[PDB]
Amino acid sequence: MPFVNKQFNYKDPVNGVDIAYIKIPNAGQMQPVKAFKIHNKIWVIPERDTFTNPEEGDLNPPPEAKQVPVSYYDSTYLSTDNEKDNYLKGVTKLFERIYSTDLGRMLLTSIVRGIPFWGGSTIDTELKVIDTNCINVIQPDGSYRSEELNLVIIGPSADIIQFECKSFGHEVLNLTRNGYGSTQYIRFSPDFTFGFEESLEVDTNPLLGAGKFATDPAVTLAHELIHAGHRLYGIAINPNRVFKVNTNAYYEMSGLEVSFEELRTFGGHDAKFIDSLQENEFRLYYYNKFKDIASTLNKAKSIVGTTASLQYMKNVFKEKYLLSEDTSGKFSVDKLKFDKLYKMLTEIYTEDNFVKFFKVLNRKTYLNFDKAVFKINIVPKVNYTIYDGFNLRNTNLAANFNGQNTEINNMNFTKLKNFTGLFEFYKLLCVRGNDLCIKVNNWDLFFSPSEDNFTNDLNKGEEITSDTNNISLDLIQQYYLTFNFDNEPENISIENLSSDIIGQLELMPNIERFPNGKKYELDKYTMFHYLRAQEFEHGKSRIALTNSVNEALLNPSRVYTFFSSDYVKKVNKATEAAMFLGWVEQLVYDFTDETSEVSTTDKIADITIIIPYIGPALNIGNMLYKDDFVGALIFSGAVILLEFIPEIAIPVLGTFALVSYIANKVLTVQTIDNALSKRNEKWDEVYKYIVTNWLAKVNTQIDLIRKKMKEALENQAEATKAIINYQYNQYTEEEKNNINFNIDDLSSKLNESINKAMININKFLNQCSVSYLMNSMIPYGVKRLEDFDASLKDALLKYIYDNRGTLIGQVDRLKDKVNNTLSTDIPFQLSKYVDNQRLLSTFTEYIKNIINTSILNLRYESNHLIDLSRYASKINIGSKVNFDPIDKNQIQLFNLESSKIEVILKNAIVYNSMYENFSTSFWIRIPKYFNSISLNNEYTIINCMENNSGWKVSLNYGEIIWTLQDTQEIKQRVVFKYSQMINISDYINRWIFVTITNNRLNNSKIYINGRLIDQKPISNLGNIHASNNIMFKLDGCRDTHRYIWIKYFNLFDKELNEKEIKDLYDNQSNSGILKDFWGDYLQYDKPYYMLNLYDPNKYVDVNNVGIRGYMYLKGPRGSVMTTNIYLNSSLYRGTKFIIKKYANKDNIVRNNDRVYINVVVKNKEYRLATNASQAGVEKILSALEIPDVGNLSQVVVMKSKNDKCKMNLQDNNGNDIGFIGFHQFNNIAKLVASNWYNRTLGCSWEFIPVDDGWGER
Repeated sequence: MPFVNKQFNYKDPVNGVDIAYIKIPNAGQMQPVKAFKIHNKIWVIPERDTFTNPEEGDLNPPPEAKQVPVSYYDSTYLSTDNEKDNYLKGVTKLFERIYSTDLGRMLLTSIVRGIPFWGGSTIDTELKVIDTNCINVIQPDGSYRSEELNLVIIGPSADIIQFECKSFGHEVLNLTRNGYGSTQYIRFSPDFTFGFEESLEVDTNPLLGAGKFATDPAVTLAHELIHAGHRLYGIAINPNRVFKVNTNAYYEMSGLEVSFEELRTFGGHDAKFIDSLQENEFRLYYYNKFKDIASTLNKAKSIVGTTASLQYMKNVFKEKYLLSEDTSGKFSVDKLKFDKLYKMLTEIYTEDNFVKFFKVLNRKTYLNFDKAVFKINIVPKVNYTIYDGFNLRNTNLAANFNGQNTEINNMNFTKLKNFTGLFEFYKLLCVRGNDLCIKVNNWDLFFSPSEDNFTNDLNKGEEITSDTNNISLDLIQQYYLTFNFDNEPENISIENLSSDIIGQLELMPNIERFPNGKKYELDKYTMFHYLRAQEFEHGKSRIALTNSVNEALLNPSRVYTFFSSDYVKKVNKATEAAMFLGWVEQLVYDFTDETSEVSTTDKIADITIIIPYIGPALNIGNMLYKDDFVGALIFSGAVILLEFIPEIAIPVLGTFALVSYIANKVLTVQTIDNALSKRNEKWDEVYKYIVTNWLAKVNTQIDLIRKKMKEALENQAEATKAIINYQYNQYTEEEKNNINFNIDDLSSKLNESINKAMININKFLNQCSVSYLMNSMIPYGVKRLEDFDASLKDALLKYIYDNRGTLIGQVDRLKDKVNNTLSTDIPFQLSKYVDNQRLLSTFTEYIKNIINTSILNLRYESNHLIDLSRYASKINIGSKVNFDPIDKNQIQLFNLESSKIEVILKNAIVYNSMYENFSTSFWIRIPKYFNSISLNNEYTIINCMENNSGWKVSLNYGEIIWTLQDTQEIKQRVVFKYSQMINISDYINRWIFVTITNNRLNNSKIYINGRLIDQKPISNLGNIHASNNIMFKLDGCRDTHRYIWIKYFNLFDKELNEKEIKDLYDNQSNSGILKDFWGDYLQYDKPYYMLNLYDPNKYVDVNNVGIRGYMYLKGPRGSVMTTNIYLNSSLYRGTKFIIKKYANKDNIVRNNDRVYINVVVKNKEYRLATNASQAGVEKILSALEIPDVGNLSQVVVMKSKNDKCKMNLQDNNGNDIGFIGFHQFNNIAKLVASNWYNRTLGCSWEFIPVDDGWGER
């Protein structure tokens, strides 16, 4: 679109309308300079910054450098006609490019409409234009004319890449802050650009380049134009309002002059650093300023120095500030229109939205600091395009943003020297030992916000009355459709000003330069030391990779490597000339496998993938080991990754005060409705504050971790490439002619391997960030929210009880609403707080699982019993508690005073009404009741009540109980029925899945093996204390040989429906592993008896040893019975089965695991197979002798699908022989292998091991 009408040449003659010599305001002197008018209210001066500041007319480097990240100074720049024409053409092309996009179109239209206020008159009834907001052009016939404008594009200052915005103010009035606005001057250069590293856009565009990525100049120009949009409208935040950051720590930065204006113009995650209190304060402040502008407009009635009328300027300022006019003509600022305008200018007119519309690559956060400046020539169409930019279409450079890479598009970018050396503004770090000091660049350090920037109004008592109360691309499109474009201000003639307009630049607050070179003494090799050990210089000596950070930092040639020692040894070895190439693909493949290595244990649901090499790369957790890193991560979580621990201090939420009302049912129910609604907004506000703190601290630390991982991978790749090049260049010339070796292909394959590893790292770090957010921040806020909800519930119950006179009939319905709504929490939805798609996907993956969304998960990890849900810190296990060596998750409790675990949920997490909506579940094994003492001996195994209020899990003879108790001593129970007087042990000494759901409002339920069985109402119960401790002890058990086998203890917060209980039952049932009769894991090389389902009373025996005798079933099995104690059927005695491995998962069998079946007869082990007949529909199996089985095939597959342990038997040729059916025959005593059952049936068997819980000899 034609943003610039005429194409301008610097050699063109002056006209006095579009091209002329102009005199901008200044103090000392003003020699006229040529200017270029490209559109309304915008002017271009292709001259270096020397005349807008009389004190800063110098272009040489200053004696003292600046606190900016990158700067390069040139004296004879923009001094020649051709170079100035280059500058002008670049600016014109950049304006056209920005105007092409819709957001750019909106921004530029707003810039044109934003005429600064005419409030420089002492007289209140006179709109006098401020002289410093207008310039003096010069006609070709000597006369000079004063003209109004908004923005001027000036060249850069002594520092070329200090792109800044400057303005001329008034003596006492703050033009850019009181909403008046002022003329802005932009110091810019479309031929210089920065370079930023990338570590996040690897999932969408895997096949991207390496090295540095060049910033699109249109992005920086849009940044400056957004600054102009802020300042012309006067909503510019005070420069002294700096986002204060701590400095005293070594890992922090010595200082950043970061302002809320930078955050406002950046957008995205940086804009979320401003807490709701401060942004609401700014909105109210600038709303009052807009009201003041409206009041000034109302009482003006006059303008001096314009041939036009008053209403023209009135309308211009109205269209600017979006004021509302009434019939009388008075102006008022509507809150909705002003909120729309402020939203558009604050969180919509952001650089990130432009980048999303430019479809280019930028720096994700403001904390991403540049390192190099690049010379670019934007004039020719082949180097830059209006529609597409550096990424030229229909060629190589379009895909994967190659047009902005500094190694593939080197014909468009030229590197320039950096005056700001990387070790000039540094924050020195020393590790005491031979002190090891590295001058870490100040712009390569952690971002630590201060606590003062985060202020909350939560600790306040709102008075509840009867009349109280995201921006994706879609909302940007919505405002684009509603935006107004065809209305732009004209250029009216103001009366001639002075010949030289006196003016002075607005005095920015004197920035106290932070003290350079601040030494720190440490005792730990931080991340910076490791990354410094991982780099080198392009010399010519032996670049030998070493696994020691200490030795790497003491030698420039040696480079630290965190990869496996085998790869290090391979890359270091001397290579024969012929074997050069083979070693090249060997190292390429080994490097790719090392980088893409996602491995280690998966005994955690919070984080799906754990990447171990981050351990010895960035020294996360102050350890450099794979196993140590994974173990400490499981033990702690994302806490170890963060270096400084965020400290969120939620205040005690002010109790709502209920206004009393009389003789008004409608008002008194609207009061309760408004209390519930404002409770909803309070939940929203606390969640938002938590999210803001998280994004400020944890996310920034994690992002620095991502960038450092990218740098570590790059350094390893470059070290490998350099040693490969050294080996190539070390050979003889003839051999070099033989070997057509290339370095571009090696670089490309290594870079793609790095990209894949980066995808892995990004997923891992997103998982860790969401882990910390949901584990260590949300519960803290939810505690205060729920305590406030309980206090509010009590107060509302008092209110409704008091006002029952006018609410007869509707008491219970309001009681129902108050009870139901308050006992049910409000779920956490990240889509309402963070719009990052990657973090959102990680959050969705986190919340789709139930194990991680709990409050207590007793799991055994790395020789320690921990809670995967970080809701407790002190789990005090007793000395007389045992874990199964095969499965350490198994935990067994005895009848000892020290067979206990003290689960202490810290008082900073637990709220009072935690056990109102309470759900618990645990797998349990209750052994057979042996002695008569168990009769009427109700023993409690799980205790939560300390004295009188809580829960208490008790068990009776064949009866599982769930006992509750309130303060007033009322007790309600729920019962499961299973009879010990049954022949088969369906539940005795078996594995029982017991789930209890407690809805205090309606009912309490108990679920056994995922089935509803019984429920007794508990709505009559009183208050329940949320005790600090959970007691795991069989207190009240008189039997001295009674124990339980508990595992998988989970506490939830909601009422878990049938579907979720079934899903958790299936998940913890471990369907991928065979189970014995008791439900434990099935093993190898161990005795195991045999049981049958379709014929449960068959006693398996043998008739003869060898092929001459087949397996037998010797009638009844016998029964076990003790009077008035128990009645079952004896399970032991008979033949014995042993599982022998054929084709690791040691001592554990999984689905489709081929094994050898071993049958023990008379202290001798025999094989179970038969390949002698191959007739009928079955094979009469026999106890085969000696490993000379030979042609007979005993391979057995356990098809442990959804369930009954199937026993599929195949041949040595791979074809299936059949299942073990019963007999298909007359005399019922055999064991066969029949294919009929392959196509409840008889193909069902169980294995009984010697269990001490049975007690049968």
